[PDB]
Amino acid sequence: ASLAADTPTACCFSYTSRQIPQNFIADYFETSSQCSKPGVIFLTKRSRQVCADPSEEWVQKYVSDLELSA
Amino acid sequence: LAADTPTACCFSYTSRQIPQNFIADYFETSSQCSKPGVIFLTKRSRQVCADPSEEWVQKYVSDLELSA
Amino acid sequence: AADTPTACCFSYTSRQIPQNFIADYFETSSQCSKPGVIFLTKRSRQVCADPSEEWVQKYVSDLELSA
Amino acid sequence: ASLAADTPTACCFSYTSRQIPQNFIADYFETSSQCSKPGVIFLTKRSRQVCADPSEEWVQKYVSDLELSA
Amino acid sequence: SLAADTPTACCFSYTSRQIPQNFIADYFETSSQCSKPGVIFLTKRSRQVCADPSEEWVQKYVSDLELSA
Repeated sequence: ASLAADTPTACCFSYTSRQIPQNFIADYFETSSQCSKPGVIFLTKRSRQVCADPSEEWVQKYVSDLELSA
Repeated sequence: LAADTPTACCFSYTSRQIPQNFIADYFETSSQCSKPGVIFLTKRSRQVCADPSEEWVQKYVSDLELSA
Repeated sequence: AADTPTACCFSYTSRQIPQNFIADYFETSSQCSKPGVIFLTKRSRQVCADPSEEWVQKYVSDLELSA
Repeated sequence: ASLAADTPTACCFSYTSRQIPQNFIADYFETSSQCSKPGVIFLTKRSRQVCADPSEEWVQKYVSDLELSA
Repeated sequence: SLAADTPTACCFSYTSRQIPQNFIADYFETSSQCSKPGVIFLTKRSRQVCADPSEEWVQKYVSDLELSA
């Protein structure tokens, strides 16, 4: 019936300023296209969720590395 | 052998072309769905809905099928 | 295959499969409530298709006459 | 000595509901008299086996056409 | 999920002395919206201390917490 679902969605409004040490990263998630701003959510090994700017190269590198090492 | 099982449906497509080297597999969505759809499965097991009428989508599906 | 379950189709694909994806075909049992042809893709997908459609009949013929 | 052999025999319990395209047929076989139902097994060019009812007209014709074209 | 439009912890000065590592229970990176960068260390008695992210012992502590989780 409706166009969108009634479950809350994770969106990024502010990103981390500095590059996270890559050996801390456990996984990644892409934020919904519904969000006003584009965003990658990094999941650390200590299970923290950190918002990252997908326009930054280290963010793109990390995502690529996670995909190509799965 | 699953039965009375939920069906994957796409209600929106990605507007961006996914990096092809991320793709691990693909699935056509059921004709019972309102919209046509191809679900790409990344190697990190992410799932992205894509428009089957798009050329790059058709190309990715072709490459996956013909390289099996 | 003694008392094994039989594959039946309850919904067909709405889009014609590109023929160069087709690896094999399988007819469904006449015991099924609906007619059906199961196409096997080269990536080993099993897809239900409507036997009343010409392209389905054509694909099966081509698989047959090339065997 | 036994009355029957201890090798399994092909029996038709359910037939096909629709007539096979004749140009798919490669061969035919009559099912054993030991079977509960009479049956003709059509060997398809892609090595498929299809149970057909020998009472139906198209089945009888196919068999005849096969034998008379050998 | 969790509450929103909530205040954010920010550091405006760092501890001049290294914290004994066996006191450390957890660490927290301060928001990029804060005027200064910072790592908040949480002791086992829930004391909160701001530390300079550029200092070596701070980075070691953060690493040991992440890599052992």
